[PDB]
Amino acid sequence: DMLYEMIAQDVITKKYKVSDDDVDKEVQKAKSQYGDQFKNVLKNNGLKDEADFKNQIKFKLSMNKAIKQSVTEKDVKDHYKPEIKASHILVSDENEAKEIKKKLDTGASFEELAKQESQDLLSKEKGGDLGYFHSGAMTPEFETAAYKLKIGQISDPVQSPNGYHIIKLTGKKDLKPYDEVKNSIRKNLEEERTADPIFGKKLLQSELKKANIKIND
Amino acid sequence: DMLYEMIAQDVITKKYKVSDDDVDKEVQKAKSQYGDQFKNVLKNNGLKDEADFKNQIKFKLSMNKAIKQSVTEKDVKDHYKPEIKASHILVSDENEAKEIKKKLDTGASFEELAKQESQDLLSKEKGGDLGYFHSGAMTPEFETAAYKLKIGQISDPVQSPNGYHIIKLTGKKDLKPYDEVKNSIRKNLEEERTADPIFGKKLLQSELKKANIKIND
Repeated sequence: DMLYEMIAQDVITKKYKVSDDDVDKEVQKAKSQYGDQFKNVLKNNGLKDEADFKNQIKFKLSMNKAIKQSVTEKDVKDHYKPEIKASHILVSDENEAKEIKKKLDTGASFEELAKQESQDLLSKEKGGDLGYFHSGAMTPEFETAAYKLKIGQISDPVQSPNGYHIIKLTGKKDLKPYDEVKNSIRKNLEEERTADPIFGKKLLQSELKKANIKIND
Repeated sequence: DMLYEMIAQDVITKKYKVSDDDVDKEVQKAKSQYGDQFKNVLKNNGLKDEADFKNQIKFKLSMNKAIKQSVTEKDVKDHYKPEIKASHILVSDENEAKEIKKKLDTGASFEELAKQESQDLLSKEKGGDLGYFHSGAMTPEFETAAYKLKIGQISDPVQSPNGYHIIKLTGKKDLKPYDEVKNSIRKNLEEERTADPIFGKKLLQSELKKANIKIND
């Protein structure tokens, strides 16, 4: 509860050091941002006092540094892939995915079957079109299958945490040399991991485990 | 290592609160005690700087408060017993303890057998005499057996972490009413638990366990 926080924050703040100057600068950016409302927003955010806020900022900055250091050169190389465009149909039942594949193999419209049967509300009204996306945008299971396809090829059912996908590859962009794009791949992985609560929390559990400490969620 | 310390100290210092005024007073008592040598003794003690020392004093005072609160009214009542005097012979082999008992039952001298066979160097040259002691002075196994004896009675072999004891009760003091001596029993348990590293460390492991945290020694 309040103890887990202290400990979890102590492990991160001790390993990923940030200067009090950097912490105080982030604190001042919040004071000028709200002014005389600082106490209210601080109260409304459920913070004891300014000391609690500072400790929460120290944690955020240390966590940000930890997420930035979590990106290895191997991680950057593992995301060096061409941007691809694909369509998909998502269903929860594996037999339903096999029956969808059977219909597409006969010539049935991929777009119309996606509009009727896909469970993916973000793409079903576009006939299953996901548009162009980079490596790391979709689930690893989906990505692994999509990059194995040839343009126009339809996958067999692909299991992912979201259900079963029938995937059609529809586009592949030219890829610039690694040295030309590696800085941008690293920036993208840094941002995606920082904006992902699931990653930042799995990183905390692993960090406590590396320190030989077992706690409850 | 250095992380276990931080965490172990954070759990105790958070639960058993001590004022910064009390901590600073203990720090100043050390400064006037050594004067210009403070840095050297601090360096010789293996302390980073004065901040490290203060955190170690904060821990000591919080631990002292935790040990003082570990003494319950039940603990005081469990130590309300007359001071007793006993002699003993300590041997490591249970058959040797049975053979010693057989000899004493025939009339053999307890004092001479203790001088020859006892492994307890603190009492063997006194013929096994431990003098008068209060509840909590000896191991619970030894104490439990000693208080069951009648004056002059010899025990069968009593197993303790030290080996096997043959115990003879030789004295028992009058006991004042509980209300008259309970303050002194509490003071004695506070002091014995504070001067005992084994207790202070078993108290830390239990405190981490109450907080649902598993760490390695």
